Order: sequence, then C-alpha cells, then structure tokens
Amino acid sequence: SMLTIVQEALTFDDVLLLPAYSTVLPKDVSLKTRLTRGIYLNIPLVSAAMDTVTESRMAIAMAQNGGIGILHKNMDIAAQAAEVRRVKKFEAGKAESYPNSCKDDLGRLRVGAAVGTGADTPSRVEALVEAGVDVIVVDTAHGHSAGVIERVRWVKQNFPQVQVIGGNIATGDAALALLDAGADAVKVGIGPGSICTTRIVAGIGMPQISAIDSVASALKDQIPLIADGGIRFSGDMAKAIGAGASTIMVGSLLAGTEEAPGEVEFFQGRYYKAYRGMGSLGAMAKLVPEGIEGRVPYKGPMGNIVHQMMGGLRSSMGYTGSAVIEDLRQNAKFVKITSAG
Amino acid sequence: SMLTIVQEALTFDDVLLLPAYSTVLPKDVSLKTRLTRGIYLNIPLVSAAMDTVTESRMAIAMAQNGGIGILHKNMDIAAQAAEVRRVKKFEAGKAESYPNSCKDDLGRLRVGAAVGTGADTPSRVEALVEAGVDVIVVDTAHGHSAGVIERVRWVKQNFPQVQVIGGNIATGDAALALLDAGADAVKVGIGPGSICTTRIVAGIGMPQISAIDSVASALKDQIPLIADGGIRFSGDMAKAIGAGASTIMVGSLLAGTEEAPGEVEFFQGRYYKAYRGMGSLGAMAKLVPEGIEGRVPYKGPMGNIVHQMMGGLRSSMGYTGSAVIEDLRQNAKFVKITSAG
Amino acid sequence: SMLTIVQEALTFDDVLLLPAYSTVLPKDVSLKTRLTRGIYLNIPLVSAAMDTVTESRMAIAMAQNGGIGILHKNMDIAAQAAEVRRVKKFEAGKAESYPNSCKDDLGRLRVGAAVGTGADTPSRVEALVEAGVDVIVVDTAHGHSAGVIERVRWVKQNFPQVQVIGGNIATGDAALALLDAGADAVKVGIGPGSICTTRIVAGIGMPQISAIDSVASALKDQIPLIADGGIRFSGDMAKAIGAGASTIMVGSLLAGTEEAPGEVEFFQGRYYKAYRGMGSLGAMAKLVPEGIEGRVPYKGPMGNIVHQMMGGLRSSMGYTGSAVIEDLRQNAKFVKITSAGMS
Amino acid sequence: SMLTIVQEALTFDDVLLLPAYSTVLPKDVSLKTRLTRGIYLNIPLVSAAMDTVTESRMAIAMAQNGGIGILHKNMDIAAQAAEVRRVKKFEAGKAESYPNSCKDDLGRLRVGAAVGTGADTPSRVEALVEAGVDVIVVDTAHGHSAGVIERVRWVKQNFPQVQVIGGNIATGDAALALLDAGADAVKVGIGPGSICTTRIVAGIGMPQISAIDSVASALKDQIPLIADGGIRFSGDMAKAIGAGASTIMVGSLLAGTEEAPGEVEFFQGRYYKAYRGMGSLGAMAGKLVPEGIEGRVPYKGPMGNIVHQMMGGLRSSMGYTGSAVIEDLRQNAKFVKITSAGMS
Amino acid sequence: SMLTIVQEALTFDDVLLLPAYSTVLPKDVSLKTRLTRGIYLNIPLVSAAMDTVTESRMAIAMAQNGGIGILHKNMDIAAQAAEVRRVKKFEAGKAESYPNSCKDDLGRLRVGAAVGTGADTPSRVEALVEAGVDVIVVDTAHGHSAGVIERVRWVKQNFPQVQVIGGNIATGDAALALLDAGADAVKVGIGPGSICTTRIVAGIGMPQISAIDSVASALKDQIPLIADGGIRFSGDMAKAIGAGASTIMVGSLLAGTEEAPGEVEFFQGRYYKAYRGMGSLGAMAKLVPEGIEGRVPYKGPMGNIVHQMMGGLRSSMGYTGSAVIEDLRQNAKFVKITSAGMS
Ligand SMILES: C[C@H](Nc1ccc2ncc3c(c2c1)CCOC3)C(=O)Nc1ccc(Cl)nc1
Ligand SMILES: C[C@H](Nc1ccc2ncc3c(c2c1)CCOC3)C(=O)Nc1ccc(Cl)nc1
Ligand SMILES: C[C@H](Nc1ccc2ncc3c(c2c1)CCOC3)C(=O)Nc1ccc(Cl)nc1
Ligand SMILES: C[C@H](Nc1ccc2ncc3c(c2c1)CCOC3)C(=O)Nc1ccc(Cl)nc1
Ligand SMILES: C[C@H](Nc1ccc2ncc3c(c2c1)CCOC3)C(=O)Nc1ccc(Cl)nc1
Ligand SMILES: O=c1[nH]cnc2c1ncn2[C@@H]1O[C@H](COP(=O)(O)O)[C@@H](O)[C@H]1O
Ligand SMILES: O=c1[nH]cnc2c1ncn2[C@@H]1O[C@H](COP(=O)(O)O)[C@@H](O)[C@H]1O
Ligand SMILES: O=c1[nH]cnc2c1ncn2[C@@H]1O[C@H](COP(=O)(O)O)[C@@H](O)[C@H]1O
Ligand SMILES: O=c1[nH]cnc2c1ncn2[C@@H]1O[C@H](COP(=O)(O)O)[C@@H](O)[C@H]1O
Ligand SMILES: O=c1[nH]cnc2c1ncn2[C@@H]1O[C@H](COP(=O)(O)O)[C@@H](O)[C@H]1O
Repeated sequence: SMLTIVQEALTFDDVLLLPAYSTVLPKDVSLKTRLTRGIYLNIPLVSAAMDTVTESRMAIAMAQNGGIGILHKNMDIAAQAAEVRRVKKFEAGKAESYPNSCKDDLGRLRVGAAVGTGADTPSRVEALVEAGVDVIVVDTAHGHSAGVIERVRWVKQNFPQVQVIGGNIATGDAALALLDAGADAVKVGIGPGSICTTRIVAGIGMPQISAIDSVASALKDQIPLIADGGIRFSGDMAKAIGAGASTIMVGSLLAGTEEAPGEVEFFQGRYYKAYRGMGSLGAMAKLVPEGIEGRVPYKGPMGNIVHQMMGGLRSSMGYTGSAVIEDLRQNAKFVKITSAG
Repeated sequence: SMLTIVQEALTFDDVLLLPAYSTVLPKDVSLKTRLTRGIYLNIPLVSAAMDTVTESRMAIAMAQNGGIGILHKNMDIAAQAAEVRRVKKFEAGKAESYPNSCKDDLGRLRVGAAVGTGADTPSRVEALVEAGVDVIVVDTAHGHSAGVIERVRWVKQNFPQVQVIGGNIATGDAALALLDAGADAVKVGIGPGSICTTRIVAGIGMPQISAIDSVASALKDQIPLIADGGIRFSGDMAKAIGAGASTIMVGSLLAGTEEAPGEVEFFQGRYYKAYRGMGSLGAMAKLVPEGIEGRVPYKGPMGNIVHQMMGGLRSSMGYTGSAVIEDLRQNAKFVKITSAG
Repeated sequence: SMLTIVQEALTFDDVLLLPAYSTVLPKDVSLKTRLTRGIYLNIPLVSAAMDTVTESRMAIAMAQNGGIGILHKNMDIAAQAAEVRRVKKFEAGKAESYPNSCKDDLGRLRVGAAVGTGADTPSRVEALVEAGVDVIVVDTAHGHSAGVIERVRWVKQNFPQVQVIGGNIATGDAALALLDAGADAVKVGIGPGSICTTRIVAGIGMPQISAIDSVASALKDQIPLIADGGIRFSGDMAKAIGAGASTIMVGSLLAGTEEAPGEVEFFQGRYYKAYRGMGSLGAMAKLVPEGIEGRVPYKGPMGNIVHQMMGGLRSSMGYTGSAVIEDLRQNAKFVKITSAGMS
Repeated sequence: SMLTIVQEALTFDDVLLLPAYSTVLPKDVSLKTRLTRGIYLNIPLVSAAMDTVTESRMAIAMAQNGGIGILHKNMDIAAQAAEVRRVKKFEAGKAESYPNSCKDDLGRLRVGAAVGTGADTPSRVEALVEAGVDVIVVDTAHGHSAGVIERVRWVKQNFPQVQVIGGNIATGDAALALLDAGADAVKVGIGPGSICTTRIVAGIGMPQISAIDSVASALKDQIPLIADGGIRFSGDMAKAIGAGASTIMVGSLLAGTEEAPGEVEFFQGRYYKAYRGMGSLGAMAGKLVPEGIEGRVPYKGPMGNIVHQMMGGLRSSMGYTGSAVIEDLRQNAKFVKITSAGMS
Repeated sequence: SMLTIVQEALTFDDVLLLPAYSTVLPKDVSLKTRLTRGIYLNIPLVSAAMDTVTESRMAIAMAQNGGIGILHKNMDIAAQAAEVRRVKKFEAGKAESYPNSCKDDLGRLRVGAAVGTGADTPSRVEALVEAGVDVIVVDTAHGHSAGVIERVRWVKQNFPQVQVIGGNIATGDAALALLDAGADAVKVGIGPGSICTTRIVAGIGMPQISAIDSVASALKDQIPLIADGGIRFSGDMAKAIGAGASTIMVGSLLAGTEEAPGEVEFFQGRYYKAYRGMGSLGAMAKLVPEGIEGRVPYKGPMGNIVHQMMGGLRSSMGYTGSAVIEDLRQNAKFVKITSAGMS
C-alpha cells in the first residue's frame, strides 16, 4: 500500500527474441555499432575493466577483432598510462592481417581506460589522455551520484578531445543526469555481473533487460549505452541489443583466455585462470566486499570465444531479419517466458 | 517502455487440459487426422527428419503404424530417392497384418522427404517426386524467410502432384506467408526441440503452446500444422493438439528405437543409440552449432513406444470427451499453472 | 487468441492462509464435519480406497479415531462384503476407550466401500448394502461421465437407504451434474495424487486448490465435497478446508502404517510398506498406466500420524480464529505466494 | 589362534590374466567345451534357472547360439515338461541358419531343467526325462547337503539315460561329495550372484575365483564345473575359465533380453524387465528369510547381441593367452593378484 | 591350489619412492636417457602413437623439447611418410632457440613411426625408412606374438639402418623374445592406459610397476624399455623410471594440447579436444573394442605440460640423490603402501 513497486523487472532468462521475416543470412549481417557518439566499433563487444580481464594484451586483441578493451584502474597511474601507450604503439607482424581492426584516425588501435572519482583522478586522466587513450570510463558501482556526474562533466569540460563514458547506472533518471553532464555514452549494470554479490550484500539491483530498456527509453538514442554484466551466452548479447544496447561489456566470458591477465594454474589436472570482482576482498587489497573471487577454466586464445559469440549474434540477426545492428535495436520483438521455459 | 513484449508465451509445462463431460472411452477414440490438406494419417505422429531418427526403416514402421516418416536430407539425392523407393516398394510379409497402415491411392506405404532451399533443391525435389514421395518438406531453421517461402511456391507451381510442407515457423505472420505461397501444411517449432541450443546461442524461440496457438489462430483451419519438437510425454501431444495442432513430429522419442538409424552401442553395460541435432557439430561436418549430440537409451522396436504414446493420447481424449481428433482441437480447455505444479 | 485458458489454477504450495483475530486455542477447536449430507464425522479425515491403504483393519482404526475408511474395490464382491461386516460387527475390548468414534444409529463403526461402473456394480452394491455399509463411493478416474453420473443416479434411486458419493471431478460443471443425479457428496481430485502420472500421461489435471474452489463455489453447500489427493502436510488439510472442502482423503499419509494392508519389508536395513496407484501396472495386473508403485517408510500405528495431522489442523484453526470447521470454510483468507515464497 | 581361516579367497576383480606367447588369432580359437562329462557345448555359456531368465524361448536361443538353457522350476510339473518339449521339437525355418547350434545325437536342440529336493521331485524328474530333457540340474542354495547328495544319486540310479548336475557348492570337499554321488558336473557359486544377499543374511559365501579353484583342484577334471554367478563382463568369463571352469552360468547378463521371460516395462521413459533372485520375497510367494533381491534391469534387445559381445571378449582373451582351445586356457592360464589400487 | 598366481602385481599408486642422501639440486640433474640402444633423448618422454595425440605437429614439438613423437599409423602409407618428412626437414625460425632439441647425426629432429603386422606393413616400413624415420615401432596390443616377433626380425634384417621397437609386452618372457628377434627397445604396457578396457573385455592386464620390473629384470639393460600407459602425474614418471624404465610414453597427458591433432570443440562453455583409444569403435572404423572414446580439456601449448612434468621429475631426483637418469634406475628404493596411504 505504501510499498512503491516501480515495475516487474526482467532479466535475460525472462525473455526470448521472436523470429521475423528475414532476407539476410547470418554470414551477411553487419556487426558495426557505436561505442560512444564519437567512436564506432566493428563488433559490439567490450572487455571489462577488471584486473583479471583487460590489460594491454587483452586490449590489443579486442581492438584487433573490431572491439575495444577498457584497461582496469587497479594499477598506478604510470602503469595504466604505459598500458595505453603499449596499445597505441602496437604494430602488427608482417604476416598479420586483421581487416576488422578498430582504429583511430591515426591508424592506431583504439583503447579505453577506467578512472575513479577520487583525488588521483585528475592526474590519472591527464596521463591517460597524454598517452593517447580514446575514451575515459568514469567507472564506479553507483554512477547516479554527485561524484560521478560531476567527474564526467569535469572530463568533458577539461578534455574535450577524448570521449567519456559514465557508469554504472540502471535507470533512465540516472541516464539523463549523465547525458546532461556531457557523457558520450553510459554504462548500464547494477547487479547482473556473474561475480556480483551486491544483490545479496545490499539488496540492490535491476534485472538487466529492464535496466537496458529504462536507460534506452530515456536516452532516445541521444547517446549509446553499454550493457555491462550478466552476459553468459551469445543469446544474451542479442537480447541486450534488442532491448536497446549498442555494445556489450563482458568479464567472465573473456576471463581465462590466453590474453587475459594472470598465469594459468594447474589444479586437479585442469588449467584455470583467476577471475574476481573488483569489489572482492583480494581486489580491494571501508566497504564490505561486493564481489566473489574464483577460477575460470583456461579457454585458449580469446579470438576463438569472440568468434563463437559473434557467430551466435549473427545467427540471431538472421532469425530477426536484422541486416545491421540498428535493425535489431529498432525492430526486436520479445515474448516473456515462465519459469518452466 | 520501448521494449516490445508481444505476450507471455506458454510451453507444455505451463498448462494442463481440463477434464470435461465424456461419453467416450479411451479404447474407442479415433486418432485419424490430416498431415496436409491432401494427406490423412491414422495416427497424428510424424518421425523427425533427422539422421539419427528417420531413414527408410523408420519410415516403413511409421507408415505401418498409421503415421508417416520424413526422410532426412543429410544424404545424397540418389541416396534419398532410393530410400523413398524402399518405402514405396515395400511389401509386408504374408504373416504380418497392419490394418492401420497409412497408404497412398495405390496401396503403397506413404513417406515424406525433407529438402533445403539451396541450389541442389530443384534436382532433389525432381528425384524425390519421380521416386513416388507423397510430401516434400521444405524444412529449415527459419521458415519465415524469402528462401523458404519462394521454394514452397516453386514446388507447388512445378510439382502440383505432390504435397508440400514449409517450416519451421513460430508466428501467425509466418503461417500466412506460407499459406499464400501454396503450402499444404506448415511445421511449427523454433526453440522447443530437446537437442536445441538456439535459445542459448541466438536468444531466439517461442514457447511451443503459444507458437501452436499463434499459427493455428491465423490459419483458421485452411491448412493443418505440424507441432515439431519439445514432445517428451504423451501428455504433451494432447496439449499440442488441444492448442491447435493436427499432427506431432518427434525426434527424441523415436531416437534409440531399433528402427532408427545407427548401431546400438555398449556403454557402462547398457545399450544406447546416438541422437543429435541437425545443427550439431557432427551433423554439420559457417553457422555456429545450434544443437547438441548425445546418447539415448535403447528402446527396442518403435511399435512399443508408439503404442505407449498413442495410449496416453487416447486417455486424454477420454478425459476431454473427444471422440475424434477434431473434437480435441475444437473443444480443448486449459488452465495455466504455476511453477509449484 | 484461439487458446481457451479458463484461469491460472492454484495448488496447495501456491497459497498461504492468513492469521486472523482469534479467541480460540488449538486444543479447544472442534474438528467435527460432514462426510455427506447425512453422515457426520468427528474428524475431517478419510482413508483412500486403495489396496495399499484401506481394508477392514484401516477402516476400523479410521472410525475409532472419528473418521472413516473407504474399502477399496480391488477385490471380489464377497471379499469386500466380508470386509464391511468385519467393521460393522467389530467390538473393541473393554479396556480400550475411543470416545470420538464415528458410529451409525446402531452404535456400529462407520465404513464406506468403493464401486466401479461396470457390469458387476449392481451385484456389488447390493452385497455392500446388505452387509451394512454406510456409504457407497462410485469411484473412477473421470466422474464427469455418463457412466458415473448414471450409476450414482441408480444407487440413489434403488438404494435410498445408503449414502452415495461420486467422483472424481475437478470442475463446478461436474459437481452440478452429480448433484442433479442425487449424489450425497462429491470427491474432488484429478491429477493431485502423490502417485499420479495422469498429468504426464494424459496432460490432464486441475491444481487442487482451484479444483476445490470451483466445486465448492458451484455447490453452494448443498452437498459437501471430499478433497482427494495431494495432501502431503497438515498445512495442506487446512488450506483444502479453507478453500471449501468438508473432508480430505489421503493415501500416501496413511500408507506404510501398521493398519494399512501389506506386510512390512525391511530393505537396506529399513522397514517399508508398498504404496501404489490403483492405475499402476501392478494394480491393474487396456489403459496405459497412470500411477506409480513404490515403497513408503514404515510409520507404526496410524493413530500417531492421525494425531500429528489433526494437531496441525488445530494449530491452523487457532491462527485463523476458527472454533469449528465451518468457521474455517467460511472465513478463510489466503495470499498467493511466488516461487521464492515456496522455496 | 583358534580361528580357522582356510585361505584368503579371491573374486574376479582380485586377479588379471597374463598375456603369453600366442600364434592363434582370436577369430580362429575354438570355444567348444564340456557342460557335463557326456554333453559338449559350442560356447561355454549357460543361462540361469531363474523365472526372469530362462523359459523355452531363452533355452531355444541359447542352444541355437551353441550354449544351453536351464529351465527354471518355479512352475508345475506339466508346465515344465511342456517347456522341455517345446525346445526339443523346435524346428527353424530353412531361411535361418544356426551353424553353431548345440544339439543331441538326434539333431534336436539341447535343454536342461532344474529340480529341487522337495516331495514332488521324483514325479518332476520322471516327467522331464520323459519329455527328452538332456540334463537334470538338482538345484539348491546348498549342494553340500544330504538332501542334494541323495537326490543326485537317486537320479543317476533311476534315470541313467540323463545327465545330472548338482549344486550349488563352493569347496573341494563339496565337489568330491557330489562326484561320489554320481554327478556328471557340479555347479559352483555361493555368494557371488548379482542379486545375492546370502552374504548379508547368513554371513556365508566364497569369492568366486577361489571357489572355482577349490572345486577344480579337488575334481582334477574328473567332471566339469559350471561357474554360476557374479559374471558381469566378458573378462569375468575368461578369468573363470582360466581358474578352472568349463562353463559359466549367467542370470543378470541375459535378464532384460527379448527372449527372457516377462514383458518390457515402461518406467520413467526407459524400458526394463524384471530380474529377481529365486530366494527373493516375490519368488518364494508365487519358511526361510529371503536371500535375494528383486528389481529391474534395462531392456537389452535380442540376446544374440549380448552373447556375441561376450564371446568376442573371450576370443580376445584367448588370443592374449595363446589359447587355441578352451582347455588351453583352463590348463595354461597364469594370473596376478592386484590391489585395490589396481581395481580403481 | 592349481590356481597359478605369479605375484601380487603393483601399479603406480601401490608404491612410493624413498628419499635418500642427496647432494645435487633438482635444477642440476641430467634428464638424458636412451629411447633405444642407438637413440638417446634429452628427456625421457615419448608421445603416444595415437590419432588424437601424435602427428607431425606434435612430433616436432616433442623433438624440440628433447623427446620424440611416434606418428600413428591410422593413415595411408603416403600420408604417414609425408608426416615423417615434415618432421625431418623442419627448420626452426629466427629468434627460435630449442637448445635441448633431440636431433640425428645430420642435425634433423628425430621422429618415430608406428606400423602394424597387416599386409601393408612391408610397403609401409620401406616408405617410412626412405623418408628418414629414425625408429620403426612395431606396435600392437600383443607384442608376445609370432606376428610381432617375426615382423621385428624382418625389419632388423631388411632395414638394419633403422632402429626398431616392439610391443606392447608385460612380462620378462616377452621381453626376451623381442630381444632375441633383434629389437632395439621394447614397449611395456598391457592394461594401464587411461582409455583401456582390455581389463574388462578380456580380463587381461599387468599392473604397470610390476610390468616394468618384470621386463627390466629380464633384459638386464641389454636394451631399454619404454613404459607406456597409465602416467597421470609427474610422480608416476619417477616411479616408472625407478622401477627400470628408460623412457615413458604418454597419451592422455598430451591429448588436448594445442599441438595434438584435432580442433578444439566448444561444449558447455568449456573447450575440449577428442581423445580416444586406438582400439575404440571410432578408431577401428573384427575384434570387440578395447578402448573408450571421449574428450579432454584444452591444455594449451604442450611445452607447459612437458615443463611441469620434467620439473616434477627433477624434484624426485633431488629427493633420491639421483644426478642422472641411470642413478634413479639403479638406486631407487620403494615402499608398498596400503589403500589407506592412497586415501
Ligand atoms: C564494494 C563495491 N565494489 C564494487 C566495485 C566495482 C563494481 N563494478 C560494478 C558494479 C559494482 C561494483 C562494486 C556494484 C554494482 O553493480 C555494478 C562498491 O564499490 N560498493 C559501493 C556501494 C555503494 C556505493 Cl554508494 N558505492 C560503492
Ligand atoms: C545451425 C542451425 N542448424 C539447424 C538445423 C536444423 C534445425 N531444425 C529445426 C530448428 C532449428 C534448426 C537449426 C533451429 C530453430 O528451431 C528449429 C541453423 O540452421 N541456424 C540458422 C540460424 C539463423 C538462420 Cl536465418 N538460419 C539458420
Ligand atoms: C489408468 C487410470 N487408472 C486410474 C485409477 C484410479 C484413479 N483414481 C483417481 C484418479 C485417477 C485414477 C486413474 C486419475 C485422475 O486423477 C484421479 C484410468 O482409469 N484412466 C482413465 C483415463 C481416461 C478415462 Cl475416460 N478413464 C480412465
Ligand atoms: C532362501 C534361499 N533361497 C535361495 C534360492 C535359490 C538360490 N540359488 C542359488 C544360491 C542361493 C539360493 C538361495 C543362495 C546361495 O548362493 C547360491 C535358500 O534356500 N537358503 C537356504 C539357506 C540354507 C539352507 Cl541349508 N538351505 C537354503
Ligand atoms: C581391439 C584391440 N585394439 C587395441 C589397439 C591398440 C592398443 N594399444 C595398446 C594396447 C592395447 C591396444 C588394443 C590393448 C592392450 O594394452 C595396450 C586389440 O587389438 N586387441 C587384441 C586382442 C587380442 C589380440 Cl591377440 N590382439 C589384439
Ligand atoms: O566486485 C564486483 N561486484 C559487482 N559487480 C562487479 C564487480 N567487479 C566487476 N563488476 C561488474 O561486473 C561486470 C562483469 O560481469 P560478467 O561479464 O557477468 O562477469 C564488470 O564489467 C563490472 O561492471
Ligand atoms: O540442431 C538442431 N537445433 C534445433 N532444433 C533442431 C535441431 N535438429 C533438429 N531440430 C528440431 O528438433 C526436432 C526434434 O525435437 P525433439 O522431438 O524434442 O527431440 C526436429 O524435428 C527439428 O524440428
Ligand atoms: O493410479 C492412480 N493415478 C492417479 N491417481 C490415483 C491413482 N490411484 C489412486 N489415485 C488417487 O490418489 C489419491 C491418493 O493421493 P495421495 O493422498 O496424494 O497419495 C487417491 O485417493 C485417488 O484419488
Ligand atoms: O535369491 C537368490 N539368492 C542368491 N543367489 C541366487 C538367488 N537366485 C539365484 N541365485 C544365483 O545367482 C545366479 C545368477 O547370478 P548373476 O549372473 O550374477 O545374476 C543364479 O544362477 C543362481 O546361482
Ligand atoms: O584402445 C586402446 N586400448 C588399450 N590401450 C590403448 C588403446 N589405445 C591406446 N592404448 C595404449 O594406451 C597408451 C596411452 O595411455 P595413457 O597415457 O594412460 O592415456 C598408448 O600409448 C597405448 O599403449
């Protein structure tokens, strides 16, 4: 009676995309999309800014495949800036054809970098911009805050030559606040991550399909949104884009690949790599932890998993008659399914 | 807000048929139904066009039991045509009575054959028609496509003497497209198969009860529909027909029978046979796979399982007072149930 | 669009009874109720007409505890009649007191007996009435049928001196058909039984809370209904009565008791008794089977389990302020819960 | 100190056969063997005398494949005699060829039949012999008993025209007692059966490799022995024969085949057939405490495929051991004992 | 009494090596050993002749790491000869250093090739020798057979310029027969493989530690033996060598590496490669199958697994005071442990 229930909110498993009349085969769909209003990608995939997912080796591979990597901020300003320079200066071998590379106007691979909102941020942003970073990601657990909103405005006013992303958010109200602060895109996801315990610790969250819809509906395509967290299968990517996302950010799916940070580890015969939330105890070494720490099976070169995922999205776009990403964003139709489905 | 949710879609487990006033005992119900507007069956069962389910041996057994088999197209044109001749030329032993046999005007067992939409299709259809096939099934993963619609029209205009089925579809819109192209029946099922991973790979699907209803409601009985996939129990068959289906196609339920292709294999003391999606890696050896491959327990002669399944349908029709299949299609009443039941 | 969905139907696990203002303690609640319009019980419990639940030994114990047993029909006419006489003639020892016994006008323990609708039924009913049976249960899987409706009418017209129950049904329409045929009560339950496979084999069923409500709403208390099947806990009994039931029938809960038919068998060091659906292969040994056969753990004397169950019902009536059964039937209020409220 | 431990007794899983110098390929080995001193089989396989394993249908298939079936005795005398006659007079169509059929000197398929030691045994034996049975199996839980010994001698004395097997036994002492009674073979197995609970109920039993060895060592091939119970894999058959068995009897392995008695049951999507010990509760109904269990086995299809697989494994084993004929394996086999780690 | 039990035979899990007085550190031990009397390796590791383990890519990697690969024979003669030549003429690239490479007198990487005893064997041997193969492995399930013994003798008499290995065997008697036939080494292993079902199908086998000991004791170092099958951990390698082996052959350990044949398949979100016995139904497509067919996790570059395995062996040799492989072969002392110590 006094309980304010805004909606019944939906996650990936609550919905299915409907097939529609199609004259496009999966092999012919275009996966080109925009990361921000100023940066386009050749595939809608972004690697998570996590110290077990994205350092320079992953970022290079992501850009070589047409996506982009967000360097995590769990490292010194000098280290993060060197990581940026490694990507911007990377030169492919003489027998290395990457025709879908995501590059800036100077022919250099694109890369992003995460920053916080604390006292070190101005120096960190300056160093990253000096090194040639393409986009600054003001990246916190709660983007709908004075700290994030004002830091986004500060990056936009002081470094207009770089693109800036703000997050994480889960509501249209948060999206409009970041839009008015000057963000070139927003990152959506409070609660969906595979290693998230925010739902348990804080009781806070927004099922990701309804989060994407709420943000996309408010933005009216003024800036794109990145759907961050909860992607377990390629089918989740198609659902996210059909719900309004322009790109997808993944951590678990890229953890354990050769290019992800960390050494492979022998354990019970099998090979593993570490994967941990940035709000886990180890990552933070004050707030109680909001992420778990675990192992993911060794996956080999990231290009394999990326090919599998993009192949699944191509199949979905064939089913929906979507020749280009914007077709899926605009024309997707869903059904809600029950627990039995 | 911008998220288009067409409906909450229901699968078999979401609904139950209600008992109704009955003056018919299960033993006296008639299971006769129509496969296409021109072909009638004595039972509503169709064996899947899969290379672990239906070759000539299964097709003969299906027809002898009053149903029909759809020979899979994972074989050469000449091989598939020889299979058709095997069924059309089959003569039962002089101490074997199959009074419910499904036969053509010439007294030959009926059989169907699957074809695709690619360049080999014209020659394949011509070879199959010449061999005496009763029905051509233009079967793809996505029947709501120009390729399938135009190939169905091509078969109807060029081989009016054969019946043609188009699929697979999941919406009334798709059914009307195939109806207007000349289909004699449509096959319904996107996502429900037991070996299906399309839901996970592409995020695509339609819970099968709502798929049947959407298609049946648009067709208004102008042509019948085949409910293809997701049948695990005889109860599912009754639900599918009550929702509007005229026949049921099954793979898993007939996989592992003696008549299904493949050898029985010893594994942990027990006998199995292989069962795999036609979009599995093995079946395909480029689309990423959308089906799994596994083992199913050995089931002995298919007549046993067919008898069990039809006995359950007879029971259901006794409970609903349905003396003939069309009674169940017209008078079925359902309740929706929760996850607790 | 063409799909006819009558309702979202609820089972026991979908609902909870709400506590209400109470000035009655569980110990002071009255469990008296009516089995039929002419037969009252001292507790709302009926033992199932199953060959692993109710023969004369269970029927005697049920009546002694204030309920009634329905003797199963998986036996010869002379056998079932003898079972009836065993109950009607039973004499308790002068050192055993059962003050709540359910007895007829002659002071004899009450008992019921199931019959079918086939050719043997007229003779079977005649033998059972001759032996003193209190109620005939025309008992089939599908009571909404000409066979059951007309057999109920025949028993009422030819043997007006006995009470008659018809079932099983799951809809108000079926209840009214049996009412018009002269049923003194109806038995409700299509699908809910613990050993049922009808939902899987036939795709047929009605979640039991909605079945009870549909039947009770149509009858408007002209005759009572027996809620048959799916009772796993004492809480299900309160829910069933709150939804409109006057009595509940149980098989699984009384299977494995000392008084149930069958010898104990200890298997892997533990004692069990058989429990099987009457539509199971073994029971029928043609319709495909619609029930399973299994073992239930040994439970000892049935009086204990009956005491546990009625104690749970008494607690619920304390929570709901229900001093008598009819209070719970008339005043119960429910909430619907989600899957997380169950788990 | 006072505890009498005769030996450490070994089961199938305790031992492995060793490879040896070999010149004969598995495809060329001979599987012919003795059932009794007077009856040979073309393969060393006997189907168990159990009402879920062997009636006339199974017995016919066993003989067609070169083995033999023992008809169970859980039926009245007339019924069991009729089962014998069904096997003895079965004629195959000329469209089917069973070149390895096991037949008597008249060209009729061979068959055996079980009898007990109860009061109906004289009439049952007479009826089975009159029906043409090839071998009478005096079949009890405890062959080393006056009852079985006396009944074996009685059959030999009154019906010398039939072969007689006595069992079940587990020691050389028991074997010599049945030999002296006139038995033409002994059946070895107390404890090993898949559905046996004798070990739990009575604390009685003998691991089957040592049982075979104990019996074979005492008999010194004067008569053959049937290794009855505990066979799970073809490898068990080779080990049993290497330990001295001339044939093996199987129940579980042939239960659930098309030819076994009983209808296929549909249970949770899968097909099964019943399999139960003859000392189970249900078997003793239609006063000892039960000593067997009752359950389901997966449906296995035609028994011929199972038999072919088992004999294929034995052919492989004989190739490894350099055994051209069954007697080579019986006389020349070498074993190693393995630890629990070797079994894991 | 008549049962002939040769011994209680031991597998790897039955025994442990004892530490001994030691002066050389693991980093300083020598892992050099001999594959045959004429061929030395820099590490005691051989990749199995299986179509899911060793083709030319794996053989090159084995040789570069100091071991050797045995090319499987499940391919026609021209294909297997071409695989030999691919290894023999492989030339490392610039900035590529493999200081431990195992090479012939001409500086070419070593490689072996399996042959059977079937009708194509004479032509296959001739082609493999002509292609520069270093060792012919006459490889069957049963080396103690006229077929293998006579084929070994044929290779030695007609192609003396090549080394020849015979197997598989499990007894000293078999070892002497192959020695007499002219074998330059024998391969030991009947039953121990990870994918073996010979023990279940045929009841045949010899626990691998006792097999190694029986063979080594009979040979008295006249020729070396390859311990083939059952290796799961680096500790198994040390035990095998301490029991008398000069090299070990592995299949499962190298299956799933990047260099093994076959593509990585995606399954339940994890990556795998096929691994199957050469006696499995899949590989054979008449004997009943004696191996299983499955999938193993993807392991990445084989160099990492080899490095881990050799690291474990170096540790073991540090514990045993073994500065070179022959020290471990000659001086190892064992204890037998119970199933409680294996817990
Ligand atoms: C301890 C916790 N650490 C992290 C770190 C990285 C994250 N990255 C993404 C997301 C979350 C993250 C939480 C949580 C919400 O879902 C997305 C965190 O900072 N908690 C937190 C709680 C409330 C407020 Cl006001 N400020 C911060
Ligand atoms: C690889 C995959 N292979 C199969 C094969 C047989 C099938 N048979 C029935 C069904 C499906 C099947 C998928 C999937 C949908 O549910 C029913 C397939 O062709 N994918 C696909 C995706 C999108 C488009 Cl445009 N075209 C094709
Ligand atoms: C084989 C099956 N045997 C039983 C036996 C006792 C039962 N007792 C109670 C209930 C059911 C029972 C089913 C099933 C429905 O739920 C309550 C049965 O008779 N099937 C059946 C189906 C359709 C029609 Cl027309 N007639 C009968
Ligand atoms: C109850 C039990 N019934 C059976 C029936 C068939 C059997 N068939 C083979 C075997 C056994 C069997 C037991 C048990 C030993 O292992 C082989 C049986 O008769 N017990 C028994 C115990 C002691 C004595 Cl003096 N007499 C008999
Ligand atoms: C079917 C079976 N196929 C294989 C193939 C490769 C093997 N490779 C190594 C090993 C074994 C292998 C068995 C089995 C023993 O352990 C080592 C095989 O040929 N059986 C066999 C049995 C008896 C005889 Cl006389 N000849 C051969
Ligand atoms: O400790 C944490 N708690 C909650 N969310 C986190 C934490 N660390 C990272 N995340 C988020 O989870 C995403 C990874 O989600 P995943 O792809 O489902 O594994 C990241 O991109 C972050 O948005
Ligand atoms: O690889 C595949 N993916 C998805 N659906 C498939 C695939 N192969 C076959 N199907 C469908 O699944 C049906 C069999 O479903 P089932 O009866 O539930 O086993 C077939 O008749 C096809 O419509
Ligand atoms: O074979 C059967 N199938 C379905 N329902 C049955 C069968 N046999 C008995 N029943 C019903 O199940 C009730 C027992 O249900 P329970 O108390 O949940 O064990 C009986 O009173 C009958 O109404
Ligand atoms: O009730 C029983 N208890 C113990 N052994 C039995 C019983 N019934 C049969 N057997 C034995 O078990 C054998 C079958 O063993 P199996 O091949 O391991 O299943 C029969 O041939 C009998 O010797
Ligand atoms: O099918 C088979 N059955 C038994 N042994 C086999 C089979 N295929 C290969 N082997 C042996 O097993 C070894 C590999 O064993 P692993 O290293 O334990 O996986 C090979 O080198 C062969 O000696």
